[PDB]
Amino acid sequence: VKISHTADIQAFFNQVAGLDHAEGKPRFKQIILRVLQDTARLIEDLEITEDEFWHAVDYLNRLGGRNEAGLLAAGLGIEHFLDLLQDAKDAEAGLGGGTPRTIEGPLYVAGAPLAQGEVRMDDGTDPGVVMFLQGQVFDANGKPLAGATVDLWHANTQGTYSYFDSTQSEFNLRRRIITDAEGRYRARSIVPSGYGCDPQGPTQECLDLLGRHGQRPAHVHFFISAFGHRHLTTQINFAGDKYLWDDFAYATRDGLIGELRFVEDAAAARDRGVQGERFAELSFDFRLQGAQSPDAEARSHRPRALQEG
Amino acid sequence: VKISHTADIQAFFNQVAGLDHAEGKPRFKQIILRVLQDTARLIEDLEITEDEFWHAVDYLNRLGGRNEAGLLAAGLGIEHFLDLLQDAKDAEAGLGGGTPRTIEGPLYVAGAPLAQGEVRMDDGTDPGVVMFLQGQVFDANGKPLAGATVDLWHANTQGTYSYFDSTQSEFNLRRRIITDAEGRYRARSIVPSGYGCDPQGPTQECLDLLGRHGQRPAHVHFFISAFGHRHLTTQINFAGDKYLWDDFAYATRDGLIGELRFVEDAAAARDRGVQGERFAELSFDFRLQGAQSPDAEARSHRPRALQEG
Ligand SMILES: [Fe+3]
Ligand SMILES: [Fe+3]
Repeated sequence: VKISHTADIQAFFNQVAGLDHAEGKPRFKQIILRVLQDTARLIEDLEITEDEFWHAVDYLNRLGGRNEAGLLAAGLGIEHFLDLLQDAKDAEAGLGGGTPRTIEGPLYVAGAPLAQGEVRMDDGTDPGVVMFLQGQVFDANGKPLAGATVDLWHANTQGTYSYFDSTQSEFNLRRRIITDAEGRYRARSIVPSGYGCDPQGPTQECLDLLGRHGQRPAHVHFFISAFGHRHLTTQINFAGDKYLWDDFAYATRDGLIGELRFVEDAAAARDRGVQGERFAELSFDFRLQGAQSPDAEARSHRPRALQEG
Repeated sequence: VKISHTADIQAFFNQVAGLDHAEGKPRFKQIILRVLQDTARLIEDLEITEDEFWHAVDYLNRLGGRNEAGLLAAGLGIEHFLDLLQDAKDAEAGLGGGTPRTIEGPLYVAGAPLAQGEVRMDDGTDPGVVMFLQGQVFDANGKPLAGATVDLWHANTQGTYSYFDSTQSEFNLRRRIITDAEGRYRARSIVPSGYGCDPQGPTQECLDLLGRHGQRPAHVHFFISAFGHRHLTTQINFAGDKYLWDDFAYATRDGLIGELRFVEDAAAARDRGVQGERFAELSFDFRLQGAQSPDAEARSHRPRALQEG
């Protein structure tokens, strides 16, 4: 039984959307008219039962109250899909950039501590592997851009991010590094762990029904931007991780894999500001695009922890 | 730019849905494959911006955390739409019932105090108008059904429901009345007020953008069921309410309007177990349908406050 195609019902969705008056935005009205016609068709095409419909509405309350809506768009590949479409859109406008882009994720936090060229990122709490992170920011041509900001955040060895994990100290593993004259950034930190969604959370309960896992490879998030250049959201995925190419949020891309190198020496005392038995080294450069508007460097208006806007 | 129609993207949604393995439910897989193809098309057909997309994901967190998902399906006419489809479905199976059905609403609470034939519903707290509620439960033929349960709940004079409003006492304005030999129920209570959504809540902020109001007429909710009869969810809407036929959840239907009668007498001392100056009287009967399965009386599995199932 299909009633959604009758004028009787199109007239009803019409008034729900608000086309019954002159207040509100003629934009949502068009979007809600659409969201309603489509929602109705699924229900009629897949014959969703009342029980299915109401468990969805309720799941939706729980997804909301654990605050995992961004985590689910990510797990359903919706976030990756947007970058694909952003890419196809750039192909048309002929904006063949430098470093590829990849999903942002739901765990960013504004205003992290700021530093010139060098910074240590960890609070010296963990039994991790020190990781030395370094590279340059490049221009459209292949040149050093002094003064670009590389905004980075990553999980700790337990695989969690500060701020959401209260056990962690303020902005742990979170910093804004300013590139120096040679356009480089240096970061002393720790190898982050891959992580999974909360096993008893809304996102995973959905993935379970999909028969899917909710794991991600060890990675490091970046927000890179420079006066007169196009803002870039990307990640460095660590080489060798079991999930490198099986990420539940499908963010891993070619050219986005970091090659990690291990240096072993019980006594790394002299030679590099280290001390012993082992540490990681990783170098990765970002190449930006010429901006063609202030819009270019500006981050989405996506809401984020602490941007208080 | 449309990429959603390419095999490259259909293959991607395919693996997201979980068709990449043998675990999970082949049902969600089909539903999520669909929810993803459609979501993608809106984005491509209405050219939703990244900012729009991410404010929606965030709105979705707030809708979840105030727990108004049911209140929004109601405001967008989604709940009414289901009863319409349930109706069209009954027309085919030739189930031309008694009293029409109408949306349940998001504020039911299980296990309310139980009573034989008569009960008082209020805790004697308000400066309301006493309301006398009475009627019978009828069979498919027009006869009294002794022993049917009429499960009712309604707002108080401030226009709120107990349980969600902590200021109210336990199960205030909430009861399960058992019909007597003559198949009737009697209820001494108070005239409820119409109510609006929370003005600074997720639902209303949406309706605002639709230019719409979030008000409902004064009403009384009913769950009516009897051994061997089809369970009915309905409302009685009070006559004369400004919003009788302008309900933001579109529940008002013909044959669902209660005709309220006012009796005035400073001294209603003797004659009816009253006392003075004014009270309301309302009589309404429910006519049920022959059940043709236990499914018939069983309430949806819709999750509800306290059913602890
Ligand atoms: Fe992450
Ligand atoms: Fe109500």
